Amino acid sequence: MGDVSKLSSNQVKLLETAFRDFETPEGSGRVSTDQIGIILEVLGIQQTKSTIRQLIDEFDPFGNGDIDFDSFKIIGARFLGEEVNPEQMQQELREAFRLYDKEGNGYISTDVMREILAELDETLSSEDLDAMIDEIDADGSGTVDFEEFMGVMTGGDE
Repeated sequence: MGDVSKLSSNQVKLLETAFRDFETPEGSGRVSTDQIGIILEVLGIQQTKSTIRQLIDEFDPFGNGDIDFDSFKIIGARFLGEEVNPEQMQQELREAFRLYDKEGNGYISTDVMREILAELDETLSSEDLDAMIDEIDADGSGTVDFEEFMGVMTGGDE
């Protein structure tokens, strides 16, 4: 809960960038607790100073005035949770290629693309599948991978 290893370097970038931005009283190497309530706003996590007093009371019990990156990192790690990925349970077809890749190319051949269509749309006859195959592979690369599959499965029929 909080942790430091729970933080991906992506998030630490934002942390580190804002850390140094409001950092230091006169060259301390840490970021002032008066700035913590600011950065927590810059990072869109914690609340105004009333809440920040908890943070300071917790991470700076020593009354130093400013907290090091590790202390701030724990702060970030417990509040950030900026993990809102667009490929979350979406465009899964990428990893599903190897799932359906009987042939072993990393890309699914037009043969496997056929059987995939038939499964989802059992209205496509064997010949229809072949035409779909033609229609699917937009790049004419021969194997269905990139915009072929993303365009046939997640293309937007309507």
